[PDB]
Amino acid sequence: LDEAQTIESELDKQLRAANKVTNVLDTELTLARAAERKAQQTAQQGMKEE
Amino acid sequence: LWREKINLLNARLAEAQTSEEQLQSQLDLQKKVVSDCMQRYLQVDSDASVAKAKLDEAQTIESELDKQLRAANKVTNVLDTELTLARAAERKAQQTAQQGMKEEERELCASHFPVVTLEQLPDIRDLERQHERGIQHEIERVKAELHRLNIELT
Repeated sequence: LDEAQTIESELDKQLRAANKVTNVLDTELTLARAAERKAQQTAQQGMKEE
Repeated sequence: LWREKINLLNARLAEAQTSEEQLQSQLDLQKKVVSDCMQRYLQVDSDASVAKAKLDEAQTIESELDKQLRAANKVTNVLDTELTLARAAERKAQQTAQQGMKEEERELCASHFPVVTLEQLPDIRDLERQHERGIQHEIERVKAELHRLNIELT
């Protein structure tokens, strides 16, 4: 039980550390989606192929 | 201006770190109640049943505290990135500003150089380029005028 609890704490630490990657990627994806929506709305103002 | 930014970001990051540390301490205390139940079990709705119920309760409660700690870590990482960027900008500006000035130099620079503020600090490079152009254009205009005066003199 003690060994299992120690391993549980170690895995919880590892998961806590990994949460940073998910947060950074989520923030980057949100910013990228906002910028892409801005670019799309600016691009769709009407234009001929020529 | 970047040192002022770093001053603000230090306090904000300290507050975020305090929040994260308090949440982590509460989570670890919740985990520690598991060991306290063992200590009571060794020391003595029996005691064992109460220890079992409390361990299950702690494990159930653990999820929300863990999610709150994840949010606190999100905030702390955002503020740490902000502080890192501010520190990088301040380091970039530091070596250039340390050159030192005479009064006749700084007061000369006070001739319609802009007084950039913290809100305008991100755009300071644009202002520096704009005034570079402003001085360069006038210098070359005066150079052309000097050439014209040379022609007049001859």
